[PDB]
Amino acid sequence: QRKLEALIRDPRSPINVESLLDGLNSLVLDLDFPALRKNKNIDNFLNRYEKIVKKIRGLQMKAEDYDVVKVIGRGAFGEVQLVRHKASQKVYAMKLLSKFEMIKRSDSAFFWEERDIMAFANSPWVVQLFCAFQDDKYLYMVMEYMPGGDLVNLMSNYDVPEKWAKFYTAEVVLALDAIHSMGLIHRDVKPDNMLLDKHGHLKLADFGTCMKMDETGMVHCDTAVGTPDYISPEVLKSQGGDGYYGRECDWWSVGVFLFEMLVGDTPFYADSLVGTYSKIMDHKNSLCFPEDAEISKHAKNLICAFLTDREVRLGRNGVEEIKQHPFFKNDQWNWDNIRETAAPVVPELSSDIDSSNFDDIEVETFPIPKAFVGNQLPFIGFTYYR
Amino acid sequence: QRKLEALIRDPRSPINVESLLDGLNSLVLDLDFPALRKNKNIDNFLNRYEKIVKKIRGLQMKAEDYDVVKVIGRGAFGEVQLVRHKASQKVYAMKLLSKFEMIKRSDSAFFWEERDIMAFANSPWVVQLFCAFQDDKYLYMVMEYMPGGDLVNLMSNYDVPEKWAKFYTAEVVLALDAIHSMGLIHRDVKPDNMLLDKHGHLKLADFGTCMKMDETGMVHCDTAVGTPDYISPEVLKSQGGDGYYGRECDWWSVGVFLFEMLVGDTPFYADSLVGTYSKIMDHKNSLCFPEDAEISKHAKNLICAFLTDREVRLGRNGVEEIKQHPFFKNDQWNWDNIRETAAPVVPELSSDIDSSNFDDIEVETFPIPKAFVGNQLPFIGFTYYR
Ligand SMILES: O=S(=O)(c1cccc2cnccc12)N1CCCNCC1
Ligand SMILES: O=S(=O)(c1cccc2cnccc12)N1CCCNCC1
Repeated sequence: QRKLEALIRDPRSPINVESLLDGLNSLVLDLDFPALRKNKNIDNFLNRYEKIVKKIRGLQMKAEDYDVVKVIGRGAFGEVQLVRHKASQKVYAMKLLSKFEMIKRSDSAFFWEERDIMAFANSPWVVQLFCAFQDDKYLYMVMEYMPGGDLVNLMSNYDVPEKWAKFYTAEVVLALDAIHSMGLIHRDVKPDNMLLDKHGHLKLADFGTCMKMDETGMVHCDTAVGTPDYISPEVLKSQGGDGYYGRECDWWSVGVFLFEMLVGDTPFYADSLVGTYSKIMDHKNSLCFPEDAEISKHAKNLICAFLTDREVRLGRNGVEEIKQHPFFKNDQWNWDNIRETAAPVVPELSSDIDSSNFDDIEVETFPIPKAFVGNQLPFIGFTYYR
Repeated sequence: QRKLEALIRDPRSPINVESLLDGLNSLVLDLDFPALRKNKNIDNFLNRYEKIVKKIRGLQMKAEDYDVVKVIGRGAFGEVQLVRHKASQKVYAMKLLSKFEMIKRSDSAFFWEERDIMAFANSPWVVQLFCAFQDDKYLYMVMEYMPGGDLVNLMSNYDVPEKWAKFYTAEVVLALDAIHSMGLIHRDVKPDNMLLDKHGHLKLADFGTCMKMDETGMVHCDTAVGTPDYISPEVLKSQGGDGYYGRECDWWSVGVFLFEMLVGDTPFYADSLVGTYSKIMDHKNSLCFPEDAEISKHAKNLICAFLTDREVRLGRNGVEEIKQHPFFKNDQWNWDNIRETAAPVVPELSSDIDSSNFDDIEVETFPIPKAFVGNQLPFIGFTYYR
């Protein structure tokens, strides 16, 4: 009875205050229906607690507490809106996940890892989660807004010189090392998940496919994840059964990224997705550099050292061998201070809602239930306030 | 988000810590079944929380934490056991209420009033609740043990002189005034619910039929409650529809009690229950004193002043007129200090488990559910620790 004063207040615990309230609020939501109320055990309880619960729901953060300035990202289960909290006047990126889409698709437990990393990472390399809440229809994540836009946008607006490519690649290696040292492998390293902040420095903004490492730093997984252009050969092959791999899969993606940034195209580009999988499986033959592409000796060397089978890939003896590669040799920054040195592309913003670095972008209730189905159960424990 | 640090810690609130845990524990219990787990919303949630919940259940007070010395009372839904807490070695009376009997009988919300009064009354006239807990099968209430036994037992072991009858009646009036001043009318005032403690002083030990008063001190009720011998005429008639009455119904029972204690029989005794109801409805004619019964002028006067229709009953202008009745005139105590004066019958106990003042006294699982039925829902919020 001693430890509970601890557990309840510990933000990491699954049974803290906010989670206990989520439960009691999800229970009332999932039981208050016409048919269900014919049962009396249910109708009684809904009597005692329904009033007090509706009052508590009044003190809960709400979507209405925010103005939707505009949509800046689109997800598989919702969008990411640029918003301004009405009372504070502060701006944030707010991601929405539809409870109905996740339930219908039977994919209602993929967000825990992301929620945890963005909330507790406490790292300059990870987009920060200020608070997470929910209503009967959606899940909400209020995060720090990254006005710099992603790297897919930076790569299409500038012809990137090696000086920049070193900078970004170095920050990507540091961001992933931070994630690995938290016990996770990313598995979806790509330009779309890399955002630039107000100063032009990098942060990872998506962790939907992260996974907790072993006691050896490895994971057992039989599902190929990540965008086709960036899936490493070991992750691709794990789709055929008994995949066992470590963080080296993120290092492969860095190679694809560096290639794409300096060559202008992804190394295993193909007109079909299956075409790309095939190139990847046959990387020994399929990788090749364009004749007119002008790339330094070291740059081409680093790309080839990442783009090989795991057993001989750069980083197989630790991140230290990646950091000492000659391609990173320079006079502006070192591995300890890169984030406090001038970024290559400093954003030029005209206001707290300037979303010029983001391309523009262009409603299904649950069927009232017969008997209890528990559709709010998977989201008990999502709520979070710093 | 400010008030919650309050609510959660306020023992009176329905959504405090212990209640939030009851919910999350009742939910897991009511969802963890073979058939129910075929649904995935349920199976997922039962995965995330089932482990942590079973650990928390380990830190919960348990029936095994107590030795059952013997059964001292029997209830409609369970028994009252004399027990010793194993670790502390302290003795208590522990009442058990079967969840299955309450559910089957559809009477799973009658205990709230009692739980509240015994837990928060903080009065020398009310048996005290130290803690309430529960397991999947029972509800438990750990109360202070009253070794003196009840007044049904005292009346059958002694021929009670008026000196004593004043003492007990005065303590009964004070105990009920305490209950009324809490905003409740008792409605089951009888010798069985009156217990004597270690010193021989009185306390009320049952509040199963209490009801919150109006803003006028009255209640609207259409159900006759209480044991037949003690039901007042207004409570009996309310069974026929539109009952509206106040605390005067408790004063009537005091009259029945005083009569029984001095005459040796209840005033409206009959061989059948229906016989007794009839006498009560016809109290103007049915009340009469035995020829050989020797009762003082004042004693007989008080009995008759209580045993009349409400409109002319003693106490209709407040408890003050009851306390100043001449029958209570005496040299041992006054209304302010009666509880700290020598009791008439001081218990002679040989140990902390002496239950000689209590007569001796001489298993049905719920059918595994098909779909959710929620049988643990009515008891969410029962848990309580001082
Ligand atoms: O650019 S996002 O809208 C975005 C995500 C998270 C935090 C953000 C903060 N600021 C702007 C955009 C943000 N985004 C989601 C959809 C595609 N995947 C990765 C990035
Ligand atoms: O005597 S009890 O067992 C009892 C109740 C509550 C607290 C007690 C404390 N000590 C002894 C007996 C007690 N009891 C229950 C059954 C019949 N109704 C009223 C009294």
